[PDB]
Amino acid sequence: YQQPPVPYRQIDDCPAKARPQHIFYRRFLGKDGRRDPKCQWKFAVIFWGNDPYGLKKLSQAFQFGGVKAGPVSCLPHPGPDQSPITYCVYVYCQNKDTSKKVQMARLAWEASHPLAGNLQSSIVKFKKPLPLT
Amino acid sequence: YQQPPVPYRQIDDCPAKARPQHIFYRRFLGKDGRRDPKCQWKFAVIFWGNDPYGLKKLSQAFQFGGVKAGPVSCLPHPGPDQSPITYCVYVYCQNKDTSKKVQMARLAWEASHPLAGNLQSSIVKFKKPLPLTQ
Ligand SMILES: [Cl-]
Ligand SMILES: [Cl-]
Ligand SMILES: [Cl-]
Repeated sequence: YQQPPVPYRQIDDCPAKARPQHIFYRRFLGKDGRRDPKCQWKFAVIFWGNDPYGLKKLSQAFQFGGVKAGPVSCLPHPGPDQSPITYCVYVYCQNKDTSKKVQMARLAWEASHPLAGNLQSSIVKFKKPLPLT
Repeated sequence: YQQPPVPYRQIDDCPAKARPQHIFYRRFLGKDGRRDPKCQWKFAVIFWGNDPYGLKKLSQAFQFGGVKAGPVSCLPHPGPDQSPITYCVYVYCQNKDTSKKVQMARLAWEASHPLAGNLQSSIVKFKKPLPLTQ
């Protein structure tokens, strides 16, 4: 079964391929990236595309105190037959504002690097808080 | 990389372990289990627990026209060190009403089978629609 990505206590623990995107995010996010005990995890950003490799680096990059990305997952088949897999990554946050910021953080990264894929995305809102405390 | 659950054209195509739960969901959901082109995929139910095998059965059980579950995924480690894994499964719906019905569909199953694990769940709302059309 799938395992959650290994959390980084420091910068050097992140894989080399996802490191520059990670560094970009740590600086981009700033304070928002830090952990807030007062806020509940009821918000997330869903990223989806056809390339799991790119979503993997996004997943590996988004490992912070206030931003934690789940592993690479996928959406169910849209049709009655198996289709080309649409992969996806849920990037969980503590507040709605951080979710919007993460969404743009990717947009900033995509505009900076044309090699990166044009990921589709959406803000996610949960009714109950998730066990990430 | 992870793969999405297989879609069924008929009940006999559903995996054997998930068949008893699938047939129950097909009846309970009834008309709500069917697909609506007019509706957009902006809603979901996230189930989570410690047992991936139960969630895998749930995942395989929920495969309908208007209700489709993703594979067995998981939530990230809460702390800097590794802790016992919290597995999860998103069940995608077309409306909030159906998502509530799916949520209680499992609760009905849990009430129907005390052997089944007690899965924590929450309704999900997406700002932008998801590509599960046509
Ligand atoms: Cl990329
Ligand atoms: Cl959005
Ligand atoms: Cl809920």
